[PDB]
Order: sequence, then structure tokens, then C-alpha cells
Amino acid sequence: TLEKFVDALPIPDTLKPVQQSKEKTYYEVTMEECTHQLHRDLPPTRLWGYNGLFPGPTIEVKRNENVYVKWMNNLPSTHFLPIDHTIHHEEPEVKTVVHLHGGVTPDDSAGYPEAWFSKDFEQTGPYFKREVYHYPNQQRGAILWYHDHAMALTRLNVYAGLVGAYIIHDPKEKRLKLPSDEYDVPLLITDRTINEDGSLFYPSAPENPSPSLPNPSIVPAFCGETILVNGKVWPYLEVEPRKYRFRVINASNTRTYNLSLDNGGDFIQIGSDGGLLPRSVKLNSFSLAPAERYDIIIDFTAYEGESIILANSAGCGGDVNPETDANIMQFRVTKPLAQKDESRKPKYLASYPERIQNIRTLKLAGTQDEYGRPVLLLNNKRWHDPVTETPKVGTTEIWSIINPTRGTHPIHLHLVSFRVLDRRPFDIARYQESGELSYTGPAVPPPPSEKGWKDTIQAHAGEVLRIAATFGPYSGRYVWHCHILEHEDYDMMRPMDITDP
Ligand SMILES: [O-][O-]
Ligand SMILES: [Cu+2]
Ligand SMILES: [Cu+2]
Ligand SMILES: [Cu+2]
Ligand SMILES: [Cu+2]
Repeated sequence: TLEKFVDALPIPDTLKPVQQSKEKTYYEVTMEECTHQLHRDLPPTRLWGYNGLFPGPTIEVKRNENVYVKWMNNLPSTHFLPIDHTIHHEEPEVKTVVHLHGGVTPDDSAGYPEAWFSKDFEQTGPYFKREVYHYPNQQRGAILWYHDHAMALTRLNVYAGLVGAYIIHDPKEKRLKLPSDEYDVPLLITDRTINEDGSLFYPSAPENPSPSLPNPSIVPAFCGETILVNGKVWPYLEVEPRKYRFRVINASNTRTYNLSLDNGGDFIQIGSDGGLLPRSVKLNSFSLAPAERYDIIIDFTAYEGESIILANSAGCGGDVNPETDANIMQFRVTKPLAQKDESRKPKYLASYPERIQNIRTLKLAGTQDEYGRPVLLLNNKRWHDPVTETPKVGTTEIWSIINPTRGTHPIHLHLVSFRVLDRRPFDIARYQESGELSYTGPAVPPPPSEKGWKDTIQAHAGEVLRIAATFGPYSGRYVWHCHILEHEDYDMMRPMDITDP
């Protein structure tokens, strides 16, 4: 297999505005098919990249900065990854739309799966309204990320390389003196399988297919043989012996990580999806499902000279392999100090996170299609079925998510962030047989990591997860879905209409 830790970690350049004034910041980002080397020992790989880059450029904005991004499709008219036409029913083959994940945006700038467009906007989906997206950024400082969200193609377009980081900086947080600038580094983690000729591999069918099954066929999960951070296989990063802030983003299709440091040292978590936690949290390890973000500090001060592996204990389709997917990247504490470390790891970060208008019971279920494939469904509805999740703007609801399946689903709501209330185990067999919910244990409050603001949340097997969200500030057409892209595309995604009575 590919030799670990021979390439330096790329750090995406920060995007520069096409035009900027005190009143408006205007960016242009074009999707392009490009070639990039993923590892010292591979031929260059054909990829799709925002501005031809994988990951795309990091976008940095201030809270309340009035930002517009014209996302453009300049991609080939044919895909290079296997499209399954059976999963969705004259349209272009390559459809794209950019979703600012965690963004608080009007609905027509949110990247709705049916607001897609082909090259040069020649054809546009049924809910397309605009070319230039508006991001008012009137929301908490946080780590966001952007990625393709096109109907029935998300797993493919994201796997092709269409992901990037988007950081909101709230100037009110500057006084905390968290590690900043060169000492504040995003880590976009994406697992991939790569052929010997350097081409991306994505499966065209499940294992040992019926013959029979459409070809290509969607698969219900994807586990890559190799781990990349910031577009490089198993990279190293030379760090100074001092505190760093890392914006850890899981940009993988299916894979969940469980991260630790191989010297047994601690992370300090300072932030979750929705921004700074009320208090910093000392952690030895953490799980990180698709689309979750952990904003962390690692203090290398006492580790000068050392090589420390960011390790992973979570398997994907099997036990983790010590020589491969057990590794993420390697820190080498060998960079000389550019200056005194004047950063801080404060205990007190932010304030702690209303009438309950509605309690919504939701189940994670599904059925089998005519080919015998599993179709994952929220409340046994298709995407296309009339909308049922219709919160009223400005009101708070509790959503109670029942998971009687065998696996965890990272459930994501667009627009809002939410609080995690609790998780409670139930009798799966009794639920499947009668629809009756019978608890087998008391409710468990969230771990400290989940006591702030979240937008993507692990709903574990045989549990009811309860979250609470206030729906706003915008009314309109949004989405909620599982963020395992293989599940999202078939068909674990539903409209979420926030209404204005
Ligand atoms: O967010 O998909
Ligand atoms: Cu997302
Ligand atoms: Cu989202
Ligand atoms: Cu799922
Ligand atoms: Cu989404």
C-alpha cells in the first residue's frame, strides 16, 4: 500500500474576492476538471475542483459580512464516476449546486438539491432561482464547509472532489486569543480508493451483484482504502512546539472516524458544528461522523521533536487496519517558533445554549426497491412526496428521531443549528412488530462535546435521539437528511419547509 507520511499537508489558500467594498464582498468560484497528485508515488489524479483545486479554496468571512459567491459549472458534460440512472425519475447528466453547510441563508442561496445547474447554467433544476448566492453570515462564528448537493448525484460530485472549508470569524471572539492565522488550520478528511494509474475508484455495484441489478448500481455505503487530509494521502504536518487550532471537518461520503493521538495526549475541544462550546472540553478521543466538525486545540509545547500520529479506531465495513485506515496524518513537532506563543486555551468560551411549539416524531426506515436494493427513507417517505416537516418560522420544536436500523445515521438539518437533549435505548423488535415505543433504559444527556450547538448529529441504532431547534430566521424551502451521501441519494432526504403564517 502507499507509504504513509511522505507528503506535506497542503493548506488551501484563502480565496480572494473578485470585488470588495465595505458594503459587499463578491467572489467567483468555477468548478473545473483538473489533475492533481494525491501522493508522492501516484500518477496525477483526474478530479473535479472548485477553482480547479482539491479541496477548494478556504473562504474566510466576518460575522455579518455581506458576501455573494457566484458558483459556476465549467465541468465536462459527462461524469467520470458511475451514474445510476435508476434512482431518480430531458436532463443533463452533470448537474451541480453548491451548499454552504451550516450557512444561515435565504432558501435560494442554500444549494437546494433541485436548484442544480449544468455548465454555464444552460439547464437549471425546477427550484433554481439565482446564479449568485447571498451569504449574509448573520450567525455565530464557526467552521462551515461547502460541497455539491445536486439531486441524485451528491455522493459522486462530492467524491469527485467538490468540497471546501468556509470559516466565519466573529470579532467578539478575538479577545479569547485562540490560536489564529498560521496556527489555525483546517483539516478536511476524505477517504478515497485510488487505482494504480492514479484514477479515483468508486464502485459501480455492490459486492457480487445479481445480474439482474442495474449497472451501474448505487451502493448503500462507501469505505475508501486510503485516508486523505486536505487532498493528500496520509500527509505529515510540521508544527511549532506550541498551541494550534484545528478545524476538523469530516468531508467523507460514509466513513465515521474515531480520532486520538498515538502518544495518548489530549485535545481540547473549543467548538462544535454551530460554533464555540460554552466551555472548553478536555478529550482523549472523539467520534466524527460525515459533516460533523470539531474545532480543537492541540498543545504541542511539551512535545518538541516528536512525531505524533492522528489515529483512528473506527472501522468501515470491518475492523480498522493498523497499516492503513487506522492512520489519518502525522504531526512532526520540528518547526522552529516564529514568535512567542501568545495564544490561549481558555475555559470560558461562550454563553450557554422558549416555548415548545411542536414535538415531531420521526423514524429512520425504508423499504426495498424492485431490484432488491435497500432504499433508506425518513418516515417511509420519498424526497418527492408532499412535505410533512413544516415548522413555523421563529418557533421551537423538539424532534424525536427513532432509529430502529442496524447502524448510526448522522442526521443533518439545513439552515438551523440545534441543541441535543438526550438519547434513550428502546426495544427494536417490539417497535418493528407493533410501532410501539418501549424504552429499555433511562434517557442519557449528551456528552460535553454535544452541549453546545450542532447541525449534524449521530442517531445511533436502537435509540431515540431528541434535539431541539428554533426555526429561522428565514422562512422557505430547506431540507433535512442523513449525511451519509450513499443514503442521502437513495433516498434519505426530505423537504423541510419553514412557513410564515
Ligand atoms: O448538507 O448536505
Ligand atoms: Cu453538508
Ligand atoms: Cu447542510
Ligand atoms: Cu444514513
Ligand atoms: Cu444537505
